[PDB]
Amino acid sequence: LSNFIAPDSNDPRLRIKSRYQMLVDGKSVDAASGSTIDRVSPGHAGEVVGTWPEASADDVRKAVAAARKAFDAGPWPRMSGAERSRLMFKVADLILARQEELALIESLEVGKPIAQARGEIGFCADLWSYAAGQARALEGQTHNNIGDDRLGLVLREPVGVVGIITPWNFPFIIASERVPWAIGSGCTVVLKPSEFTSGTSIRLAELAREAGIPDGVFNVVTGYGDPAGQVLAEDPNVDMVAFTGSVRVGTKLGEIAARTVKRVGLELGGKGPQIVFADADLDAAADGIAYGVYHNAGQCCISGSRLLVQEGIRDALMERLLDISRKVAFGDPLNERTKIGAMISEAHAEKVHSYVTAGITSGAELLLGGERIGREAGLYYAPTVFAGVTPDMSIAREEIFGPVLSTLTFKTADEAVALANATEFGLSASVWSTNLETALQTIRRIRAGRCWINSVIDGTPELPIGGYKKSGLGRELGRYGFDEYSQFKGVHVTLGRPAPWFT
Amino acid sequence: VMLSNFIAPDSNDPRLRIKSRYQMLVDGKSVDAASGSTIDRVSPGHAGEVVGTWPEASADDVRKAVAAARKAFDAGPWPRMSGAERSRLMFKVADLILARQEELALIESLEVGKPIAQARGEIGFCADLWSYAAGQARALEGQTHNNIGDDRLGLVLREPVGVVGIITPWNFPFIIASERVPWAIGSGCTVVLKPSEFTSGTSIRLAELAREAGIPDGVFNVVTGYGDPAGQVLAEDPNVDMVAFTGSVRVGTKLGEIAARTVKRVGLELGGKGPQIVFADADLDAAADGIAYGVYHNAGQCCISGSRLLVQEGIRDALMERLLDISRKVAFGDPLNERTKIGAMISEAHAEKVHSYVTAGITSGAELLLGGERIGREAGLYYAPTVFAGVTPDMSIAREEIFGPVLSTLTFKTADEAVALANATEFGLSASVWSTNLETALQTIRRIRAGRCWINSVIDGTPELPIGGYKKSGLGRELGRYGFDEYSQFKGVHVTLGRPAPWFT
Amino acid sequence: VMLSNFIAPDSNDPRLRIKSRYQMLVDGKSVDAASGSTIDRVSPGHAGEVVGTWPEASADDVRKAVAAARKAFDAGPWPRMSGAERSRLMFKVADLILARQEELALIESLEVGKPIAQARGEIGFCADLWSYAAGQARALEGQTHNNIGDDRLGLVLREPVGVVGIITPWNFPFIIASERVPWAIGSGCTVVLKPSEFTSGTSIRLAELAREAGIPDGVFNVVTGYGDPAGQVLAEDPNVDMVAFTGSVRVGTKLGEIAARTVKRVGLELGGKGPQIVFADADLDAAADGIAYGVYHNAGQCCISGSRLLVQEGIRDALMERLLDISRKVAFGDPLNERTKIGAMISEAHAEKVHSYVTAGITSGAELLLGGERIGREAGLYYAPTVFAGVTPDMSIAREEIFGPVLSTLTFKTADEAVALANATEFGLSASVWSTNLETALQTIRRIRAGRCWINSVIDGTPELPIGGYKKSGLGRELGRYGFDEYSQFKGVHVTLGRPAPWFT
Amino acid sequence: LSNFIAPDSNDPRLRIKSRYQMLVDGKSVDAASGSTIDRVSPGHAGEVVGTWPEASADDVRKAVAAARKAFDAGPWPRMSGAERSRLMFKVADLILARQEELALIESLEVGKPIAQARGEIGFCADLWSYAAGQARALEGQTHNNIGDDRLGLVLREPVGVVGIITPWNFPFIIASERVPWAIGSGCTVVLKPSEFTSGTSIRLAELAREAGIPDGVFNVVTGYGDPAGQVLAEDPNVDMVAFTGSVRVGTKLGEIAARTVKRVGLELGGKGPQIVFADADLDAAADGIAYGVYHNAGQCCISGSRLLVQEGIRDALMERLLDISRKVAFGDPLNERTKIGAMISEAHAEKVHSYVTAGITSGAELLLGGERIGEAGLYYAPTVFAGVTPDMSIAREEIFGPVLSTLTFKTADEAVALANATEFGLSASVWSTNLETALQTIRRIRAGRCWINSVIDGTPELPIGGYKKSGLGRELGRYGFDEYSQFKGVHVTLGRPAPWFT
Ligand SMILES: [Ca+2]
Repeated sequence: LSNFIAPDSNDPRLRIKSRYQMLVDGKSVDAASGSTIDRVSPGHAGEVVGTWPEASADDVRKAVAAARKAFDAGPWPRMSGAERSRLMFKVADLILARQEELALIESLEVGKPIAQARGEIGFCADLWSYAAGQARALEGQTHNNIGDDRLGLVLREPVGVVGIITPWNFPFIIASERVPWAIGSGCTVVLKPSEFTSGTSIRLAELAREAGIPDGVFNVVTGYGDPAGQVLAEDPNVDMVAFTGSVRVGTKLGEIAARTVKRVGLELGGKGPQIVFADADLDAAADGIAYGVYHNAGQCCISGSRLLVQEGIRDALMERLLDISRKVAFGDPLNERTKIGAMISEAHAEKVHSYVTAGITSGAELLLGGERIGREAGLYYAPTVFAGVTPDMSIAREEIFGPVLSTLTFKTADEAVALANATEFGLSASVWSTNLETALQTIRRIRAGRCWINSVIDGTPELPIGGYKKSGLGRELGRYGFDEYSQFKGVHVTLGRPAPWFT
Repeated sequence: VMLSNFIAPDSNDPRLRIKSRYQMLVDGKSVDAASGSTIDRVSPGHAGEVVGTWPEASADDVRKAVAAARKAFDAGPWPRMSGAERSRLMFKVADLILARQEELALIESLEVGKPIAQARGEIGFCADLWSYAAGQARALEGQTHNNIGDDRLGLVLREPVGVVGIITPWNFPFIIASERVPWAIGSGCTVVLKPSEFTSGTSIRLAELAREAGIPDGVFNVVTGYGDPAGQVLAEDPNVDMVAFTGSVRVGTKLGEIAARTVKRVGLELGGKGPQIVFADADLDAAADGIAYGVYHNAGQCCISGSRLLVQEGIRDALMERLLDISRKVAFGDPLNERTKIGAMISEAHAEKVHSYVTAGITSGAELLLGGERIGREAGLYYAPTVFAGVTPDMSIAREEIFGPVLSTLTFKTADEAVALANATEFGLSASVWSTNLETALQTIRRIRAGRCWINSVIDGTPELPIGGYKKSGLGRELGRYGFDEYSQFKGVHVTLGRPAPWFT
Repeated sequence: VMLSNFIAPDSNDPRLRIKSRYQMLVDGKSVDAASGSTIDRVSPGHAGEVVGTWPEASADDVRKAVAAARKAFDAGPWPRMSGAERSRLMFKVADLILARQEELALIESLEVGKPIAQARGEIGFCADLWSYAAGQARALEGQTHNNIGDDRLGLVLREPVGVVGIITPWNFPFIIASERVPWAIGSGCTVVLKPSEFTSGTSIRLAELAREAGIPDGVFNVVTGYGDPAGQVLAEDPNVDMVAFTGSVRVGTKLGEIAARTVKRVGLELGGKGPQIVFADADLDAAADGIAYGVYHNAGQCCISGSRLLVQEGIRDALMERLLDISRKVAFGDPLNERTKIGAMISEAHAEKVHSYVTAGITSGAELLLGGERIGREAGLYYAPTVFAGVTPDMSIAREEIFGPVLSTLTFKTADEAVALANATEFGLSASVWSTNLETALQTIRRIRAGRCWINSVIDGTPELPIGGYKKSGLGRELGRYGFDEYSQFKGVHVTLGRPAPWFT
Repeated sequence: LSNFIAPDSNDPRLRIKSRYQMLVDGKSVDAASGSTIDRVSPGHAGEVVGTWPEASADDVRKAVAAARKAFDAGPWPRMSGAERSRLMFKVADLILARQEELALIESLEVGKPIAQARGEIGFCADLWSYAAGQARALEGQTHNNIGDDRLGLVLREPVGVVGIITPWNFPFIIASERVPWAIGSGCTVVLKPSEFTSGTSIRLAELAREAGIPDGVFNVVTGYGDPAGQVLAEDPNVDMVAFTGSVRVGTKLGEIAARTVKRVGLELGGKGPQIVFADADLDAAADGIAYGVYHNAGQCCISGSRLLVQEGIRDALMERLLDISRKVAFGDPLNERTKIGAMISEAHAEKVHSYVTAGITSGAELLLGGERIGEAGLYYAPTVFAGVTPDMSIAREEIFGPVLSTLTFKTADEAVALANATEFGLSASVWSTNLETALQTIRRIRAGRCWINSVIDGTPELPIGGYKKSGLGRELGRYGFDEYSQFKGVHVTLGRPAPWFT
């Protein structure tokens, strides 16, 4: 393919073969067993780019005890909001001081284009900064009007020990969307990144240490899903599990956590529509459609995976979309020109292709792609577009998590809302229209937590994120995330004595 | 042994003659179960008197109620009405509650075994819960962010959760329905309310009041029956968006587990083992009254009960003396008597469970100072006011929720010890601190891990403030402005006015 | 000329028989001025009909009212009541407003010259204002700061400002009282209400309804009289904490300067020159109706009037044709007729001033398309619906607030031009944008410097949202949650539990 | 008096004069006329330590014009919250980087002990940091429940151009309590510091320039009260005046501002009481009373200028207070050991002594101090009166010197009535270990800035301002942003409304 950029396994940066340790109670540690996991660069076949411990259940429980002691006995929850804030600002500063190093790690472990990784690192420094600024102003309420003899207080307090589990598609970003709100709320944390992508999360805990946030406030453990996931969800000393990843894994940890009334925060998958009306800015919308589906090679929960297009502009929109799709640079994650990088693993690329196969067998019309590219060099899947998709097809309903767009048409705004909502998911949606009523009413009527008008993907630390329906529980970011990691205590204070019950 | 503060029930009372029959309310219609099967409620206060009958719903009966709520949410006017419109209808329900206060109070008394004077006050409180919620429902807001770039506007829109299943317990039927329903429907939600098999009368009447007020069909449905199938159905049905459960930790955890299978939102309000901490500098007469109130309110069948007394050494004797004086005199017994302050146990199984905890406390070596037996066995279900002393944290009576009129007393020396003892529980619903000292009262209350706290008071709260638990006592916050967030979804919208900068470049 | 849309006053209407003598209300008592002097109101719709009389207060009469509010606040129970207690009393007032709706609507119609159907809708809206405020009054909060050191607790307490003097205009007497009084007394304040010399009847009735509801003596007092002495007394008296004035910029600025002499808080809601901007892509029929409504509502005697039409060149003729068709047909005249949409000028002095502006517009070279004279001169005070075209922004009719049914039309080519024209005013009260385009509707409204904005609508607002002006149109915000902050003080408390670190070593 | 630290005439830092210029539209400039004003350092022999321009009315109008253009046409208000915030954090960093330079200027110009000044500058860096964090999170409301065809928006916008006038007693702190909340809201500013104490304010504007804040966002002009005061209150291009200083000057500016409906924020004087109950921590309270009245030599609006003591701890308290009063190092502002600095001017030092003599002739009991001290420097001895009664001038009027008025009370109810018998309502402290006494007494005092078992020390997190004649509006915390914002209510109809004409 003309737009494919082949990698160069001779890149000097591939010779750095970083080895990492877990960080538990301030100390960098191996697994008791000494076992390790290697990460092979998905963009560069056979090139080992990271190794970290494979934790046992007991290794993870030690991380929990460190977080527990840090919360029960340590200074962190006792400090002022301002003191907590100053330390978190130092982490934000260190993230920028190490931007190049951190972006390289993400690119190599995830297969993320390096330019995209570099931008994500800077956005993470901004997340830490936002949260640091808000951490000191966290408040509760006074009720000075419940009777002269009484005063009502609602006090904000930390939930306690939070286990945070993060996925392979946006490792650093997801840690930075969770950890700062949790510890900023006065919580202590055990972070468990994906077995594929633990490098930047270990570095992040090491930066917090260098900052230096007290021992055991921010711990990181590494390993496969099974030990760590079960442990954090059932350990008595963990007060909350904040999970980000698939519905399948989310619901399992959710069921486990419910056994002991553990608070649960879930950010899960979706099948996000972009609705393009006939009066949209056609060039802006076409570019947004491509961005929505190809960003992170479509390995994105807020991907625009369904394109719902009004009948009258379907042809003009498809033409512009295919043109972008044929020209957009994909391949080598280390090339500064690359816009779309590698699939995370062979099993995942296989999953994506199997949906492309089901699409074809369903009768949907393949317009572009639908095959692996540069198979010898690494894991790459072609930009893929289906037309003629109907709502019943498995490709219109299930989350593919690859660069695969399903196109459906509609005639009226009412039909478009009905199609957008005919999903068990409810994470994201975009509406493209220049019409005040169409844009606002459509967005108001779609059951999705993360919405956009005349845009896609790009958000701000200032606004809350989360899903409706099966795409999640709770709300992160903005001021909302602090409520996720806080308990609220209602206090009825009687000054003097109450009226007696026994007369 | 007969106690002179026991008010014997009168089998003769005319109010027992009325054998009230009730129907479910689904999509505006009063309906029997498909099967025609019913459950009777015998008054716990008055042996053998049936005082209520209602349908035994099947799973399909419940799914039909879910379907009605689903339709009212997806196609009906309720979530598309203005907050003001919803608010006016909810005020009309509040006014109807007041209008029917004596009728409602009598039902609650007969079905729960609640003293009639307490039930009367509760019904008044419920009208107030409805009024508070109605006034707040129209003011519910989200946020604008007008500072995220000239080309962009940030919106956070508040919307309803959708269809909410609400399961309420036997101890405060009308109150808990009034703490949940108005916040859920005020947020634009529609509801299927499932009250306890023992105590469905006032909850059916509440749904009939909403219909009488003009609330659209399917917004507020009520089904009746045993714990299951309703519990399972609400937790598993794909058309239910959220389950709001109030009851035991045991049942709550199980419904939570089921609900998690489909990523269902869950609100839980569960049991506790609430401590009241009395310092040496407390107002002794007020504290002693508060201790009695704390444990005997609702016959101790109360999630926020003061079931543990933690008393500073050496006000111990002076507090105990006052507590025992009150406990000897306080009127318990016949729910229909206006003088009764403490009523009946909900059921024979429950009364045996309470007595089993008492016997366990004895075998543990705790000192029984008062009570510890059934009273008027032939007349109804009554348990004497009971006080244990010399309880140590390891005993089952110090740890487990008894849910009877049974106090466990433990002493401490220092504030720090009081805090450690208070937090030495898997529960965290409620706590009270009694002290005249600024630093002790406030630092102690700040350090206790419980969601519902009191200083120099106990039990009585306000619609204005949030309620909920820490640890195993609950998930989420109800009441005040908080309850509306429990029944809302928040939608974050990034609005580009014009066009974004192109990605392909 | 006789217009066929003019409804001539019917002097045989039996409602014109009603004579009404009102008294001031101070410290719970209905009272005359010490002098016995009174002021009559002649109906502006019906020549020679005397429809109300009320006292002409002396400076000393007003100080007595101030002293009653002072006593009510300093010693009486109102500010010490719970929010819930105040709320219940305010809901009773809202209920009374509805119970007396027809009575109140008639008073407003007769005294103001307001069409009876409009007056009736306003009274209903006022009942909703009182209900909204009553709902919110009980939930008012401050903040806790639990994160400023383990040894400290931060509290922000909300408290009432105290005694508030409220001065209201003749154009919307009941509405403005109802947008101010409930927010003030709901905050725990006590008030002295001073309505216009022309229109005191509904305001005295409102104070009488508060008394009837059981609001404590001295919480809500009303005095009547000319602009001064009342205005000067309220703005200079040491026992007044705040003046909330609504009326002309000239009077507000003067009261503002006087009040500043003693650091007295001031809320001002003043006049405007509000534009409606109609873009080529607007819904033309809707925009045309909204233009008519914007300028003719209350006979244009309205601070939020759309007194300037800024219309995009391409649709100027189509919009004008629709606007003039409505303007030829719309019923104006007899305020007592149910068909009337536009009523009387408030006074002969006001009608002359309105005509003075129209004559100035003609001399400036503006094109008179419609109206521009008095109608039914013998029967009452009526001014014809009036439209000017070809208005340029240097003309006195583009710049000054006319306060009659007189529209000034100017054209523009681009949104940027429309914004600059809209903002080329010293005023900043209201503005409307009509457009079907997302970007131009929202970007235009974000760029216009006015506090009360509308898209694709005009005039009609909600109690839920705040109101007030930019620039010379006002100071402060009323309504929604904002009005409570206007009548509250916030007390920041740094609480040290135990001992701070010593300053002296 | 052996607690006096005599000023060292030879300290070299007294010889290092500094000259400053105004800063307008990013440019450092002298007055059009070239005229300047000097400042003599009040703790020392007539040593000139600062000079800055004497502005004309036209100079101030140009500063307003620069702010106006910066707001109407420049990037500042159109920037995201995040972008403004990043620039404000850079100013916070610069303040810390220049801490010692700034502390010395404040010490030299106002007569403030250098250890106090050091802490103050540190605190100002924190004020800027807090404000910078909060600026990006400012929000309005959506009302999504006012009918299916409608959407309510409340949009927060900047008020526009703000004139900020600051006093001689805390020049850097008050600039740092106002400017960051104003520019953080999207506003542009013209700062006018006192003629006595312009040095740190000019440096602050230059730090903002150095940080990269756009030209015209933060301007600083210097000179006497007028013409700057009049111009800021009268210029139609100014949208708001934020004034801090005396009731007398505040009320006059407020009157002028009212003539054109100009928004005004006022932070004025006080007569703050500290209430000490019999159950208070005696040692902490005694130390608190001394702090309260002697901080900044009593030249403080939040001074505990009245002591209200419960009969029966009166004598044990008075003993502790006098012991402290006699040992506390006062004098040379340049000494690291000094706790109490110099008076501001000769005219002010004399005003303080005049109140002291008027307190003597009223019948009050002088227990300590009451004398001017020095020949080279303006100073006043720690002064404690007993037996003061509500009606005496020293009980009613703001002295603004290190002069305590002591009154006794029997009950909490009398303590409250005594605390509230003032036209002021800026601050109050309550000392008690009793839950009900501490909280009910604080709830009943009509004052905006309150303390329990503490005095003086506050946080950026919490709002400040006065009741009664002590001010209008609320600064700091989240409240200060509302002071510099306008709120725009929008009823948005999607599609079309129901027609009026049917
Ligand atoms: Ca007549």
